Amino acid sequence: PEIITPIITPFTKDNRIDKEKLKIHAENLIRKGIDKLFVNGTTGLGPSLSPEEKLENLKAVYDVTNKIIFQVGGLNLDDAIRLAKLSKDFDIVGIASYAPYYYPRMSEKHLVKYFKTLCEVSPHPVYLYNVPTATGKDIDAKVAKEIGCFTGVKDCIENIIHTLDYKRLNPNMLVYSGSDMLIATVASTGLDGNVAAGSNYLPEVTVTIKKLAMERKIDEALKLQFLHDEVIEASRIFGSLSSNYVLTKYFQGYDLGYPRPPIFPLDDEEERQLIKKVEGIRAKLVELKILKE
Amino acid sequence: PEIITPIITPFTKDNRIDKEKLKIHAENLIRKGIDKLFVNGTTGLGPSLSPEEKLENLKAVYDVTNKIIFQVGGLNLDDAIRLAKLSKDFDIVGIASYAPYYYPRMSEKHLVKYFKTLCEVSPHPVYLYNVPTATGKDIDAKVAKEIGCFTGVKDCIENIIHTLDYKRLNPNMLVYSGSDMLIATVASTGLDGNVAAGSNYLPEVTVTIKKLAMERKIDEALKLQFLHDEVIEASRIFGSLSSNYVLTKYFQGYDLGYPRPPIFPLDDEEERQLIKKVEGIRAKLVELKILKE
Amino acid sequence: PEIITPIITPFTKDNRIDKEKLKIHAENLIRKGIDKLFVNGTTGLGPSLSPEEKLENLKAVYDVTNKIIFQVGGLNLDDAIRLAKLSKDFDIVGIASYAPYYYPRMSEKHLVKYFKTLCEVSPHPVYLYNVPTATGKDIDAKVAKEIGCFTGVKDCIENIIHTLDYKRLNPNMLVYSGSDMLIATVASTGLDGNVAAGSNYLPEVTVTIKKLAMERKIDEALKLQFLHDEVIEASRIFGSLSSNYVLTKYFQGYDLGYPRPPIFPLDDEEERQLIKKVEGIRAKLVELKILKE
Amino acid sequence: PEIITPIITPFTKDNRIDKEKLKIHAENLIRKGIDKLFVNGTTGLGPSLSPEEKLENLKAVYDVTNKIIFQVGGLNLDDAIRLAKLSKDFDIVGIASYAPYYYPRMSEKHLVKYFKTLCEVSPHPVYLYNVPTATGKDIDAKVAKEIGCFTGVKDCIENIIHTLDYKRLNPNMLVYSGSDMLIATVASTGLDGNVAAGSNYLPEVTVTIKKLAMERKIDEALKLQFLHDEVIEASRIFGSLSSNYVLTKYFQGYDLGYPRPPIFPLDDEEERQLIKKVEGIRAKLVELKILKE
Repeated sequence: PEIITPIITPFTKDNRIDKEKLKIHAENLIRKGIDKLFVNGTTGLGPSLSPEEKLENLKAVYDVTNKIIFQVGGLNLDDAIRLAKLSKDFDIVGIASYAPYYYPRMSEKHLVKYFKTLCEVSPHPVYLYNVPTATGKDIDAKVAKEIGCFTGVKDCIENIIHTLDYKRLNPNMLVYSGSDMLIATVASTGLDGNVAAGSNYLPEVTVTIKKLAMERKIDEALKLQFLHDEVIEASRIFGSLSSNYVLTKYFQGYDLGYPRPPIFPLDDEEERQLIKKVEGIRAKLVELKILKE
Repeated sequence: PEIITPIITPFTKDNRIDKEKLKIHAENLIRKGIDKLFVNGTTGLGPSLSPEEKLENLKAVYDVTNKIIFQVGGLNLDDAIRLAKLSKDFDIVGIASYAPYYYPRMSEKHLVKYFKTLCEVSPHPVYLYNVPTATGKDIDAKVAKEIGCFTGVKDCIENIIHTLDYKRLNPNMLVYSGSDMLIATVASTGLDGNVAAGSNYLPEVTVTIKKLAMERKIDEALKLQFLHDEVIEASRIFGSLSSNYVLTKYFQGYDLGYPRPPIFPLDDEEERQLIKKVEGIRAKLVELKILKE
Repeated sequence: PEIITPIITPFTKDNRIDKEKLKIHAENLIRKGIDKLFVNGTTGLGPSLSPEEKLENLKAVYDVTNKIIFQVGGLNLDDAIRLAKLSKDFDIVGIASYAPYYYPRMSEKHLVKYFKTLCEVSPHPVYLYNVPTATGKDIDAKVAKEIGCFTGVKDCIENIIHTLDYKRLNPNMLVYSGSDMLIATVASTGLDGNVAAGSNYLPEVTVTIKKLAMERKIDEALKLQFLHDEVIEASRIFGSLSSNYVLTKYFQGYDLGYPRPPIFPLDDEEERQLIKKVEGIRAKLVELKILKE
Repeated sequence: PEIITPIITPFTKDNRIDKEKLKIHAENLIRKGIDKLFVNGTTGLGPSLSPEEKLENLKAVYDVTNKIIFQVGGLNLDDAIRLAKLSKDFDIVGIASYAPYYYPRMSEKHLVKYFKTLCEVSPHPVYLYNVPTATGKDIDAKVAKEIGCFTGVKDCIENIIHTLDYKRLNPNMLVYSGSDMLIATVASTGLDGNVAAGSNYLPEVTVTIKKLAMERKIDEALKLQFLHDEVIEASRIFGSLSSNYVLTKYFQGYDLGYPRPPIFPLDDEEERQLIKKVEGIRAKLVELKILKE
């Protein structure tokens, strides 16, 4: 199984993508053992990016690696089609789309047609990005089978029964969990990995949990998983999407600029309180020789 | 109380805003007694529109009437601020915004900051567009009071207790329901009206329910309201954002073009079945001298 | 429209129904204009009562009034049939049942069959007691119509659209809301009334909200309704089902013994704090001549 | 890890516990490799049982094994205290309780006092039976730690993150999942096993999945897990609690009498269709020598 980072998008003070800081971030992640980078996901504020900015993001990361899954979805299908087609020039793993978000009670037929339209035009394998909380609708294993053209799925529902059902109804499909808290479990139960937001800032930990579980050292894996869980929990106190910037600087030593408002940066008191919550975890991780001091 | 139409955005076959159809539609609504038009709401596919298209809609409708509430929200706060400021040269009722959509578990502190930022740059009164199912989070009567700068709220939660709570904690706020099914009830219980998607295709019915209820002919109001309820239910079978187009053409005579994929247009069979579902109600409505032939 | 009290069940110190306290409570409620009494409801801790105790409750209230709805349901259909048959010799308004509770995902077919069984043996009109949060399933206007034998429904779903749909699909059915917060609205919109727990301790308020709304004094109605809303909120702080005992003592003068554990009585600290939060509301209510000093 | 059966309660045609058919069933399960028997759970219609019947069940099963967890909760704490004490003269693994069901919005204070009381009087280890869908409330890892007297937890929430949290916050605690679909996964990820309703009728399947997983043949475990999943899904078509009787007869030979209405027994055509749905699976389990011809 794999650890895939849904890579953060760093913005400048001028609310433009900071390509320099992004390439630095990407190259650290690859050097620390991340298998692939998922570009323009939730964690990368994808829905906050214009079609042109989704492409800009791909180009900056592609300078670093071609191990990219390129998220192109949106509420203007023509733009999503144009991004799928433009990805022909890039030798990447695949493209991806969440379900059309916002609109409630969309018909299954219209959801199916949306995804099939993207497969029709795609020059690469197509991955399902299933984020039911964010989009308001689930594309479960049966609808995924009906759509019939997904090479893989990232399932962000917190219920591994749901995630396992993709593999049961679609045995050739690659199946990942979007949970940071299930890295140990996914690796130990036969699924293909995790698209883990927390690997932005502790890629060392996410990869080590996975290695330990693969080696059937389930107890060590779980004790490290539980330390990772505490960081995730601390990241949610002030909003995880904003907190992920602060944590990546704290743990990895470089900065990722700003988020895009209304994903607002943490203020200096929140930054201090957050670091307070993870100070001790860092020291334990250095002690354990997972982080350089 | 008032009926406010969250007006549909007609698109051309090539997925541009059809300004001529929009103006025809807006004038008909105004002529048929609709009080105000809510522009770039859910029903107008607001989240599907670029800032530039949101401005185009404002300009086209403003050519027809100044009785506009202008919805400007999105996931790029700079764009929302730019639209807010641009509205200064339009003599309209107000601006509005939904909460930042898509992203789950946003901090209340950031939600409050987002809305307060819009209030601070707004040259018109600001309305809260509370659509918790579409955006994933509620801005309830207490958070609204804490934001403190709303002139009104349109509440699309199906719970009239929630809606009355705005009036209770914010006595001077204008409070509307988003439910077509609660026109009779809203007008009877002291609320300020409904922002009703169904008034796109049956403005005569929505206005008439309101008037019957105001006249305290409650039995008459509910009878009409219940016929209007069945049209709403029919519109949901194939997807209501798409069906609203077919139903406007069917009941009002003129067509509104296409929606914007992935809100796909109803096919010929869906349209047949939808008309069959509402044929009877139409003849009933003409019998009652609510619709002409 | 009517006000119906889901009457509290007083228990002694050794955990028996205090028949004498129950009769005093029922007498007061009737004296102050409560139309009917709903016996063995949620608020009376019906689920915590043996069939023998459900019968004792009925016999005690029956000494006071024939304006009784006798709730008989449970998870042993033989007991519910037996209670239904025993009611034959009581001059009462009707019996009622909630859906079988606890068990998730019961088939609709089994749900319908439970209620039709009770209708078949019942010597009185049968009322649907729709408490979906408490039971785990909803019996909506469509299933009610499918069952076909309900004389009325009490709808404790907080969504008045849902409630109105019972009238729309079942025009001859009596339709009550279970919310203390919709007395004004129910009375204004043509529904049949409220089954209001808070009428246990402020019958005078609930009766007065209704008359005001009936007299089309909606603004006075809402100002009183909003006062009542705050008492309801206060009662939730430590648990409404327990708090309901303290507030009856406080507003109406007599105590109602204890609840049945694990519905524990409020300790003395909680009781102090609860009273603190309604003191002001009491003051105003005396000031408005609704309560006696 | 272990497999624990929440044992079905067989009823006679006149709705009394059929003690002899229970003993046959408990005997078969122990013979086929089940580790422990969970008595008076959901699957055994625990909540439909009076205190006397709950004890009847203990006694009958206790003639077969002492490997028993005795569920004793209900909505009268005195009855639950009495069953707990009565357990002193049986040499069993422990007693258990779900949270007080039906009543919504009970304070955490009162929930903690409910369980701590049971611990204060219990002569055996106390297990948490966490069934949030049935009771309407969750007793999560935090609340379970605050209570502080649980030897173990059975977690029926379908979210293994929530299940793992019990062990993270309570490392000495035995932690089971209530899901049949997570037998392979639970064993692979370091949890203590499954309380599986489906082991009533395919104990061979559930024990084998468990063994395959602890042998790190995850591929094989999952192939069998996925076959069992189809059976679980089949069982839900007509109501799983009633279908569990029909499937125990079909797969294991002996019948278990009747459920207790309103858990109604399947009718002849429902039994027909249910068998048609699990016919193929029975074959492949024979072909695999998991089931004898």
